[PDB]
Amino acid sequence: NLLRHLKISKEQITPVVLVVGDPGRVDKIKVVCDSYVDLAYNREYKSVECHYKGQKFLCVSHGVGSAGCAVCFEELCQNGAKVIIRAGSCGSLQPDLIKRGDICICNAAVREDRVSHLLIHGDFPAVGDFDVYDTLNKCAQELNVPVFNGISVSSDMYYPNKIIPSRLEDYSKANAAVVEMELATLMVIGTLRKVKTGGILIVDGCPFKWDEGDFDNNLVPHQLENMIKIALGACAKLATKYALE
Amino acid sequence: NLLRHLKISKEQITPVVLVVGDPGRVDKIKVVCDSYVDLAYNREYKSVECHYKGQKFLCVSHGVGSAGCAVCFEELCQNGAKVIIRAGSCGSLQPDLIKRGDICICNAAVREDRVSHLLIHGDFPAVGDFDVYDTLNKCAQELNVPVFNGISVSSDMYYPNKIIPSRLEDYSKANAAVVEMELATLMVIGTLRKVKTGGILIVDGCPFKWDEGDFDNNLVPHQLENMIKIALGACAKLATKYAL
Amino acid sequence: NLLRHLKISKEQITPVVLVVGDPGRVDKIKVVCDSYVDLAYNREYKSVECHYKGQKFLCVSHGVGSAGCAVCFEELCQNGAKVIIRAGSCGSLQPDLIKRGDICICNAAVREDRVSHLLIHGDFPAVGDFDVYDTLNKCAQELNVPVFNGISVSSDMYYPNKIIPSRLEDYSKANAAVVEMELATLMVIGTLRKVKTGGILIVDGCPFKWDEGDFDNNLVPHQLENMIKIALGACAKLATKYAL
Amino acid sequence: NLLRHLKISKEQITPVVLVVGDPGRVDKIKVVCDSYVDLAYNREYKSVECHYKGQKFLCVSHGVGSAGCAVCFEELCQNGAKVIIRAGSCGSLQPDLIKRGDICICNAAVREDRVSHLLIHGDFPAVGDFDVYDTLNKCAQELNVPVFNGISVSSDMYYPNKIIPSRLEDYSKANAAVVEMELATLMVIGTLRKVKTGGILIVDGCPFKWDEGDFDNNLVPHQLENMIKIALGACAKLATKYALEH
Amino acid sequence: NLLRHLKISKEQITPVVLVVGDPGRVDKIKVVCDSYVDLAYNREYKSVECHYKGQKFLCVSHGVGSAGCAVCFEELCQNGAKVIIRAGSCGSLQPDLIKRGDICICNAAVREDRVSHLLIHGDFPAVGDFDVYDTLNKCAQELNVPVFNGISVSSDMYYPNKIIPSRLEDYSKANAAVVEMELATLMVIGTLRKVKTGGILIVDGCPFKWDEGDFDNNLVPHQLENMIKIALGACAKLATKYA
Amino acid sequence: NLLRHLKISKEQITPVVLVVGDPGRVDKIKVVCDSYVDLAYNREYKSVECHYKGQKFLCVSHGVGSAGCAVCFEELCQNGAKVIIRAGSCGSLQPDLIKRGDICICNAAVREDRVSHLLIHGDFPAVGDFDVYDTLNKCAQELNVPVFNGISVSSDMYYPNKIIPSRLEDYSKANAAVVEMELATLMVIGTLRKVKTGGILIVDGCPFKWDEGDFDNNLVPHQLENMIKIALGACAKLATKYA
Ligand code: HPA
Ligand code: HPA
Ligand code: HPA
Ligand code: HPA
Ligand code: HPA
Ligand code: HPA
Ligand SMILES: OC[C@H]1OC[C@H](O)[C@@H]1O
Ligand SMILES: OC[C@H]1OC[C@H](O)[C@@H]1O
Ligand SMILES: OC[C@H]1OC[C@H](O)[C@@H]1O
Ligand SMILES: OC[C@H]1OC[C@H](O)[C@@H]1O
Ligand SMILES: OC[C@H]1OC[C@H](O)[C@@H]1O
Ligand SMILES: OC[C@H]1OC[C@H](O)[C@@H]1O
Ligand code: NA
Ligand code: NA
Ligand code: NA
Ligand code: NA
Ligand code: NA
Repeated sequence: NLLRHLKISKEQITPVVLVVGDPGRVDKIKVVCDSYVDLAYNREYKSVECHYKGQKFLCVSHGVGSAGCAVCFEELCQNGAKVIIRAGSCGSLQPDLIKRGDICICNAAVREDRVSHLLIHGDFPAVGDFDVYDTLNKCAQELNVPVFNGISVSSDMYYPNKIIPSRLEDYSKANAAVVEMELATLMVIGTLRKVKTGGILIVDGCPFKWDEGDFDNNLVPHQLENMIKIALGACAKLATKYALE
Repeated sequence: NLLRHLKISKEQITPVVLVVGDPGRVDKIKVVCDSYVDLAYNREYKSVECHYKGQKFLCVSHGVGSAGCAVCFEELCQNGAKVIIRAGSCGSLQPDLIKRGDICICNAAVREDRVSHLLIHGDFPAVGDFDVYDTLNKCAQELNVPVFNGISVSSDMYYPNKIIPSRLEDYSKANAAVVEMELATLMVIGTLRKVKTGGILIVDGCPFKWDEGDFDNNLVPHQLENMIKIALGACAKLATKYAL
Repeated sequence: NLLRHLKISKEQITPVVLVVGDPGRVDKIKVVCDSYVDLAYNREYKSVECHYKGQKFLCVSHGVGSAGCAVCFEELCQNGAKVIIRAGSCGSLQPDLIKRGDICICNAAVREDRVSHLLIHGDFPAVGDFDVYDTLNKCAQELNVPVFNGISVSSDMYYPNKIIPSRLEDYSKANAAVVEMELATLMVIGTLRKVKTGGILIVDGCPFKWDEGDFDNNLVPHQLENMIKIALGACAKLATKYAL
Repeated sequence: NLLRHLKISKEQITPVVLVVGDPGRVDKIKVVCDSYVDLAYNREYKSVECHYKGQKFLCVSHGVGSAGCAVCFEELCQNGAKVIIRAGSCGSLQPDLIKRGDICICNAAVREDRVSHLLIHGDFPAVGDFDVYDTLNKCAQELNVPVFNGISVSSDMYYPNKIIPSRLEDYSKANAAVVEMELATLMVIGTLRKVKTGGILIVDGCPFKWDEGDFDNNLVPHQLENMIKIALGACAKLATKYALEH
Repeated sequence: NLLRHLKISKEQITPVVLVVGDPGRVDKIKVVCDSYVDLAYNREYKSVECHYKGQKFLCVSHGVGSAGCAVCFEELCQNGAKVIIRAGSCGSLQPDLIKRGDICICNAAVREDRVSHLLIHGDFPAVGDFDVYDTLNKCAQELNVPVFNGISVSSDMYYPNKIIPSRLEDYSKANAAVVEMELATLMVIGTLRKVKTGGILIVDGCPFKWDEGDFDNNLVPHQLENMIKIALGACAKLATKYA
Repeated sequence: NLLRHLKISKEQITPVVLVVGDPGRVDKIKVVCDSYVDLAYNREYKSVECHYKGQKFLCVSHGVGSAGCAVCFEELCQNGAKVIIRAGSCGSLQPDLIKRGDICICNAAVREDRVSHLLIHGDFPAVGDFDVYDTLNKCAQELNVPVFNGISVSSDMYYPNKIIPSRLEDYSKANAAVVEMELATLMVIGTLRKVKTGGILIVDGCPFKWDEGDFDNNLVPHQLENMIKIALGACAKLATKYA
């Protein structure tokens, strides 16, 4: 009957799903929609059916971190999701360019997790569906919201120690735009499961300058509003695209 | 100023913390206590002050999976936690011996995560603290609750695919007792940060037999009760041992 | 001072470059163009300035294999190249769907090389530029040439042995579309060097069926013609997009 | 047939076994016992039956290094040993706290070998039996011998070069107490073969300070005596527990 | 009928083969032989039958880089080659000792490729055949050409970046003599296929000093002539030693 | 003062050293010599000064296994050894060809240890000195003792479990000849410390057929004698060169 961790049935899963880390953000999103229906809330996983621009799609929280989000993503992908967009927060790895409150839309990720490696060899790319990427970009443009594009570092380590150096500076040099914790895992599971994925992120600080105070847990309100509008617009567009085809 | 994810202050961190994966379990635990004070609930991290046998210790949810729980464990360990017990659920890797509803107290874990390896070389052991392990066993004995002891596989993969073999059969052959998702990460962070750690776990099925229906999300009620009484008793003892 | 292997000057590098494995193919491609100027031919590296649709871009061969093509790509990327499209041949990993003579436009690749790992950690993705991918797709559509899209396995091993199993079946299960030898190396070097990359590939057989005679390195004529038309259209278009 | 390297029979293997690296230490241990029976001495592997406090248990040398000790431990574990305590020497990784002559009882180890990795994936822990650990600690207490506790780094490299940096400072930062060469291997083999293991070690120097002469393989004699008494007492105690239960 | 990349038949393969990176070099070697017969040229793989001192052996180019040369080497080893000598160019990893133009004959190599690892575990050595090494050395002394001997680093990376350190300095400290791109791949494939291998290399610069001019794409002409004389003489001796 | 583990002084170390695993073999060897002087016996490390064919060289035991032998080898290489030959026992990886009692002379090895990896990256070859190899082979030929040549797998695992597959069958398919536990470690330390190394090994069984009784660690006496004569002759011949 009910999925094991989402506690919703196969029949409640829609072709398009918006995922977010923070079950709090699901509440912020659902009020922006035309209407919504709360489906379930188990553990970190809160599921709401959204109605927006004539379309029906779930918004589901995935929790912090790749192993816990993989549980969510597998239950979605194995039970009928066709398109999953992650809308999340991130740190800037290009502090001269990308600042707090800026928005980045990402087409690929660094697999600095474990779960993707337990599913497929490390040489395999974490890459999004490029039409989902294009839809996110197009929606930002339609909405007159400037955005960055680039690779996300998805790292399982949020707090580094002083023993093993963090790879973040290496990846900055390699031109990764941003760092968060879940996108690579989504992308790999999606590819493996024939599910189209993408990622849009809001910057909350720069991990190179956390000792300087370059962090705020409270996201820039109008920029957060803009990201949700872009993410919802893209989900509705991909839902109408899916429904036609 | 509050911890970034826990959203409690450093002053609110007690020497002993009981951690669980499911925020819903915090409510089940806190009502077993003599009294409790709700502190915060942010993301999947719910924090309550428990009072039990005259002692005071936090109960905090850490969510599913090693990277998410590491955020919780670092915030506790960097801000004054001295002892942390994980009370969680697990699958049996020894189905002939360890059955649904049984309880395992674990002394060490397999580091099938990523974050511990981002903190220290993979050769380093995920090992719990002796006194914690011993207190858990002694409490089970006093409560007359049979338990197993053994190594946990802490794996970031809950749902395997058909491409890369799961290592679970290998580790069963190596005499690992159970599997869950967080314990190795706790142990390694605790060793690195000089925090004493331990784990007690309730069996909810067997991953080798999920296709036969050997799984139930609803934990055997009396055994969950016993596990909680053991964990709370050990937390209270360790809180007085710490004073001492 | 000439580039060490290409034997052309920095001054001769154009923003857009079309790369191919076979120096013989550079000569097939140039005659399709409006006009051309031969620049150099050293080792496997043949360089020709192409004129097409009022645009100017190099076509340069890179030889067989990741280490040799990296020398080519580094010399291009460090001396003024801004967009590099690889037009190559490949095997199908999905023989029921993708057949000899079909064309695949690839957005990402498996890094089964060494040189990319000597440049950046394994976890980093081999991923192409969206604009380049989109332009290649749009030109195929404008020419009414059907194409597949997907991930290529870029493997340094063409001939497997009987000791260490090939990962090709694993990657087929993982939904990789095709296999060749250079594309992951191109994509990683491009990302590190801020150069936009992409790949278009023609199927010459299926490695799973070589023992059945499912192979022919005489590429299907009208299909090779189609792929060259799309690649040249995309280069010309991207040359003007760069100018803007 | 005799065991290939120990050259004793399966029938001579006792439930409890004390192992040491140095065959010479088997000579210092045995004369401490009530009585002993010299069994065999083949290659670096010297085996004696010890009789101490009413109990009977082998003492066996395992040689220097993880691959050589694995041969010994496999022959013991595959032929009836149920408890193996290693009593060894080690270097300090915490020179401000742990000094030459001090004794450390360890309950897990860093797997800086190869043979354990040829037997099980690297993520698997090298961990001791915590009853064995507790018995060693309790014996140290009864004898009024202060001890340290913590993780040993078990490294196959004794003499580092200037090319690949040693991981020893890393592991010092990670709170590993001491370094030696065999304990991880014993622990992993014991876990795989259902044999309870533990480790007690005497400090002979600090590897960070070898260039300053912080080393002497002449072990502090009164502390070596103490370590032997703790190890023998723990073996005898575990032997009785074994016999009562079995 | 024809090998996929070399486009020669099995019947055209001689027991001894000289391999070189550059197809241009096959043309330069062949004209130096007593006579020759061009066989094939496809992609970067050019195949010519050489006749020298009464013996015959192919000279075949393998291209730049391990994956490209493995295609060539597999085709030779699986179709009847019995002895393969690589003659090539290299950088010095010992610049106080081994200079531009110097000649190094190598008995083993560092496996800094991927293809050898896709064939056999990384712990397996890249090692050449003794007789081949000894024959090379003996021809060198015969012709009174000083040579060095040691290990080559065969690295898939010619141009390092500033993110992941090159291991070349480590391998210099480890006493590797020189660096090039193909020899370890030849050695491993040879061992796996029961084919006897070896390497002779001429130094064209030092990768530690490229940023100060220690490089020249013109190989010292007379030292190069000497290297090739050594290589051809050895191929002839081995074609008889094999015989 | 004394070497930590060998318990001899640097002054006692000769240019050429013969190493064996078993201290009992040192006692066996020394009595074949013209004369000897017992120097030290500490732990597994027994040191004797041998006098054979007018030459002087140590014979020292290194114990079982790579980590223990590395301690012996570093002490030798860091205090004056120039040439080290290992004379050991091994299992056959090619049981149709190489049988109990056969002798193999080896010139490279699989690095299935840890200590070599803690000293240099895994891609680096474990390779013997080719002059030492040649000296061993020539000594065998002139004593009319047939020998095999090839790669040894040096594996830290003697007793495999049923969880992780042994790589031995893979290495047999890769044409490795025999398996033992120390040679790769010797070769790597020697290359790093500029010491010339080599290995001669007598087969005591086949690990693929241990469950059929294909083992006896009583080495074939006449064959052990032959190996010792070969190793001793090579040590002397190499010792005349030091100067
Ligand atoms: O800076 C960060 N690092 C990792 N994850 C994040 N999510 C928001 N900011 C960050
Ligand atoms: O079977 C399991 N596997 C991983 N985590 C778990 N938590 C409860 N059961 C399990
Ligand atoms: O099948 C193939 N495998 C690898 N490279 C290729 N290039 C064309 N076809 C192939
Ligand atoms: O300092 C040491 N290092 C490694 N092993 C040891 N055994 C005793 N001391 C040491
Ligand atoms: O310096 C070099 N590095 C790599 N390959 C080479 N081939 C000639 N010189 C070199
Ligand atoms: O069969 C063997 N395996 C490993 N080491 C050995 N030493 C002698 N025989 C063997
Ligand atoms: O605060 C950490 C969280 O924000 C972004 C990141 O991906 C993680 O879930
Ligand atoms: O259902 C999975 C959860 O239960 C136990 C495991 O550790 C994880 O948090
Ligand atoms: O035949 C192998 C060649 O064709 C395509 C492949 O990428 C390589 O260059
Ligand atoms: O000298 C080093 C030896 O002593 C302790 C170490 O474990 C090794 O056996
Ligand atoms: O310059 C690069 C080429 O020369 C030697 C090297 O092996 C490569 O093939
Ligand atoms: O019996 C094992 C011993 O013999 C040869 C091997 O290398 C080891 O020292
Ligand atoms: Na989580
Ligand atoms: Na050419
Ligand atoms: Na090439
Ligand atoms: Na891109
Ligand atoms: Na030993």
